[PDB]
Amino acid sequence: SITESFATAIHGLKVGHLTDRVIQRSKRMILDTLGAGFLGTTTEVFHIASQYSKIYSSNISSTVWGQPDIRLPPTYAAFVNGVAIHSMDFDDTWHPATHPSGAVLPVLTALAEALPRSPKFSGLDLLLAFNVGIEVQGRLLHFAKEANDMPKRFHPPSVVGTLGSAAAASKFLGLSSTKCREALAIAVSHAGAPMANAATQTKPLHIGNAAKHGIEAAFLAMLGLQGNKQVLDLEAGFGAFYANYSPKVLPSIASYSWLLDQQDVAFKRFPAHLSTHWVADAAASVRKHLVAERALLPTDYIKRIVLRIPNVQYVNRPFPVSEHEARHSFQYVACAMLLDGGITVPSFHECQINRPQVRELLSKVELEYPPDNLPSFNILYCEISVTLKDGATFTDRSDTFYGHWRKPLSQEDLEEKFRANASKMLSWDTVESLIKIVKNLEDLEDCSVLTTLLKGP
Amino acid sequence: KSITESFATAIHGLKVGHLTDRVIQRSKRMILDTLGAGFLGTTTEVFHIASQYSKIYSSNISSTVWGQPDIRLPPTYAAFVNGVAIHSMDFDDTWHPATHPSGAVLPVLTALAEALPRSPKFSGLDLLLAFNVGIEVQGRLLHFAKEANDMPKRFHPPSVVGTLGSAAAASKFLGLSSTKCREALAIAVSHAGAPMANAATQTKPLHIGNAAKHGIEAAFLAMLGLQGNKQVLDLEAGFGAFYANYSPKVLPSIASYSWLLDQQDVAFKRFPAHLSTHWVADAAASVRKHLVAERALLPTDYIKRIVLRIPNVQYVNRPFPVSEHEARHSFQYVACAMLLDGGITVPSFHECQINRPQVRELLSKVELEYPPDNLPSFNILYCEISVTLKDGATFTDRSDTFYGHWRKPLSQEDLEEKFRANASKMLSWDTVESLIKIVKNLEDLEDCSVLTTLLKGP
Ligand code: NA
Ligand code: NA
Ligand code: NA
Ligand code: NA
Ligand code: NA
Ligand code: NA
Repeated sequence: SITESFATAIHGLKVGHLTDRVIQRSKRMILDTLGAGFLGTTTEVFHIASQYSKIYSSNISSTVWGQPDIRLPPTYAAFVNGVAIHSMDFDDTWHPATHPSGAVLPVLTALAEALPRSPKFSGLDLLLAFNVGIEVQGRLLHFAKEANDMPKRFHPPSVVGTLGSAAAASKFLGLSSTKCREALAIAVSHAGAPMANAATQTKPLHIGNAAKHGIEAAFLAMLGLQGNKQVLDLEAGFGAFYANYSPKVLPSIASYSWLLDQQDVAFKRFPAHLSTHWVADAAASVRKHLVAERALLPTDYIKRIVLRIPNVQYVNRPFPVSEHEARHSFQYVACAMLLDGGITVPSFHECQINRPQVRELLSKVELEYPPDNLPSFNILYCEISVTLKDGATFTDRSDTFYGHWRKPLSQEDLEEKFRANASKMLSWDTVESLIKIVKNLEDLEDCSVLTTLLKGP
Repeated sequence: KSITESFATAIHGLKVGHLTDRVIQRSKRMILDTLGAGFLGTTTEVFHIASQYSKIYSSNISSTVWGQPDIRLPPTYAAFVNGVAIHSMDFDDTWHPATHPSGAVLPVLTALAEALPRSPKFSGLDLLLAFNVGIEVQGRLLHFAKEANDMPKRFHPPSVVGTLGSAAAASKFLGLSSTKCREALAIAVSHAGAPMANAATQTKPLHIGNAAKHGIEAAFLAMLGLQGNKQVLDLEAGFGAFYANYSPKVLPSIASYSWLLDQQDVAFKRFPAHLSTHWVADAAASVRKHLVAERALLPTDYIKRIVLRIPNVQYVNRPFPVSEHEARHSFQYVACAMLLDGGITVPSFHECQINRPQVRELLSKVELEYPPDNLPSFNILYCEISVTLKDGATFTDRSDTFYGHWRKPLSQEDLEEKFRANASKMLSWDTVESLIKIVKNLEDLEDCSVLTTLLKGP
C-alpha cells in the first residue's frame, strides 16, 4: 500500500542514505528557518501564542527560541517557535507549494531538548530526521497536480506539514514502521486548515499547529493508538484535502532519491508572499526609467500601473490595511517598491502600508492575467507596465528573483539575512556561533550544544 | 451583516430568557445520556491512552477527569479526555442532520465550570444556556449543506461542526464580546475537519475529544486577542472547504429566536454502535423471533442466505470485521450477532465475541442489497432483512424506526436506566442517583459545583 510505503521509508531511512547535496540544502534551510523564528519572536502573534501556551507546564520541557524564561512542554514549544517562524511569512518555500522547514525544525529542536536519546542525538541524527520530514511533505504534495499551483481550499502547510512533523517526530522517537504508520493516520485527523485565514493573524498558527499536532500524533502512536492502516490510499482519508487525488508509492529504500536533491527551496529577501517577490523584482527594474538620475519617483506623473500576474486571488488586495494583508498584496509590494526603491521588514508596518502616497499609487493599479502566466512558483512571472501622464509607457518582466531556486541566495547572503533577523534577540557571539554550528552541522556530536545556544542571549 | 457576524451576534446575545421549556427538556436528556456514555467510556483503552498522554500537562487551573479522582488536568485536556470517553464506544447521541452534538459541548462546559469558578456562581440555567448555544451553532452549520442530511463522504461531521460548537460554548462561558465570539469561530475553523477514514478505527473518538479541546483553545486565543477572517463562514475557501455544496445562511435575530432542538430531537442509542445498525438490529431481532417461533433458527448451519436491504453507507459495509471499532461500523456483524445471540450488548463488540467461528459462519452468508428508496439519511433509511434456510423457507422482517430514534424516543425511565447501567461501572449507586436527580432538575440548580463535584466519583 501507499501508506505502508511511507511508514517503511520513515522507519528505514538511515544516515547513510543522506547525500552531500541534501545535507547542504537542509543546512541552508535550518539556518534560514532559525532566523525567521528569532525575528518572529518580536511579533504580536508570537506573544499571543506564548501567552496561551504558558498556561501549560511539564517536567518534560523545552525552550522557546531566544526566551530563556519560557519553558514549555515540547508540543507547545514547537507550537510557539513554529508560530514565530511563520509569523511574518518570511520562512522558506518549496515546489510544489508549501513552507516545509517551519513544520519540522521546531519539532526536532523541542524533542532533542526534552527527551534525551541513547546514543545522544547528534547533528547527523538531526539532519536525518529533518530530511525525512521534508521528504514526506514533498511526496504528499506530488499526490496531486493541484498542489503544483496556488491553493484554493486548504492551506498546504496545515495538510502536508502536519504529516511531515509526525514523520520527523516518529524518526526522532525511533518508532517501528507499524507505529510510524499509526502516527501518519493519527496526524491525518489533525490536518487541514482552510485558506480563509491566510492574510490574517491566524495564518502563522497553521505552521505552529502542524508542528504541534505532528508531535501529538507521534506521541499517541508511541502509546499504542491506532488509526486507518490505508489512510494515504483513500479518497476519504488524506485524499479529503485534495480535489483530484492521485497518490503513489514511495521509492524503495534501496538507492533512495530525495526530492530536495532535484528541487531546491526558495528563500525570501523580504517578509511577504513568495509571488510578490516577482512583483518586487520587476518594479525595482522598471523604476530606473522613472527616476532617471533623480532617485525620486514622479508619483504625480504616473497615470496607470499594470501588473500582469497569475490569477492568485488571496494575493489580490488593492488596499491592504493590516500587515498580514499587505504581505498578501501584489499591489502594495509593487507600489511600495516604486515609491521607496526597496522592500524591507518595516515596509509591512501599518504606518507604511497606509501612507497617503502609497494609497495614491494603489488607486492607479490594474491587474491583467496573461494566459501563459500559470499560478505555480515554478512557472509564473510578473510583467509591470507604468504609463505616465504624457502617454509614455515603460515595461519590465521578471521571470525570477534573487532567492528563488533558479537564482539561489549565496551562503554569504543567507548568513547576512540570518544576522539581520537574529540580532534583534541574540548577541553577536551567539549569532556567529549558530552560523558556524549550522554550517558544519553534520560534525556536531551533541545537539544540546545547538539547543542551548538557541535560548540566548 | 454577514453570516459570520450573525453567528457571533447570536452566541453573545442569547440569554436564559430565550430558552424554551422544550429545549430545556431535550437538553437535560442529552446531558444525562452523554454523562453516562462518558462514564462508561472511561473503561476503554482509547480513554486510557488519551489520559496517559494528557497527564504530562499541568496548569494552575484544573478540572476533573470523569470518574477518576486521581487525575486532574488543564480544562483543555480534561475536555479532550472526557470527550474521548464520550465517543470511545460510538454510544453517544446523534442528531439530524448527522452528527454527535453533545460530546463536543458538555465536557467543555463541565471542565470550564470547575476550572474557572465564577461569582455570581455558574447556575444550572447558565449551563443550559451555554450548552444549548453550542448545540444550536452545530445544527445551523449542518444546515449549510443538503449533503449533511446524508451520511458523510469526506469529513467526519463532529470534527467540522463540533469544533465550532465547542468554540461557541466556551465563548459563552467566558463572556466574550460579540467580536471575540466571531474571532473564536474563525480560529476554530483552522482547527476543524478530520477525514472520514479514521472512522471504524481507534482514532475516531479523538474527533470528538479534539472538537471539545480545540474549541476551548480557539476561545482562549480569541480572548487573548488573536484575529482571523471576519467572514470565515461566508466563504467557500473558509468553512465551505469542508462541504461539497456550501449554502450558508444568516441566523435569525435574537429578538425572535427559535432553537433547532425545538423542532428536531436527538436519537439515543441502545447499544454502542453506528446509529444505522440500530435499524438492522431491530429488524434482525424480529426475524429471529419469527425463526424461533417456527423452530427454524437452530441449527445455525441451516441458514443458507441472509440479505440486508440497507442504505448505501459504505463505511458501515464491513463483511468481515475483526476489531471492536470495525464491528461497531458493520451492518453485517450487528445482524449476525443479533441472530446468533438474541440481543446486542456492550460485550457484543469485544473481539472474542466478534471472531467466534459461529459468527464468521453467519457473516459468510450475508449479502447487501441497496434499494433505491433507502436513502442514506437517518430521517429516511430503513432495514429489511431476509433469512433463507436450506429447505428454501424465507423469513423477512423490517424496521422503519427503532426505539431510541427521535420518532420513537426513549422514555425518561428507560433513558435513566441506560444511564444507571453505563455509570454504575465507575460510580456508586448513591452518586448515580444524585446525578439523575440533579440533571432532571438542572434549571433549579444554583451552583454547578454541586454537579461537577459529583462527576469526580465515587
Ligand atoms: Na487547496
Ligand atoms: Na479528494
Ligand atoms: Na489594462
Ligand atoms: Na482539519
Ligand atoms: Na466546498
Ligand atoms: Na419489524
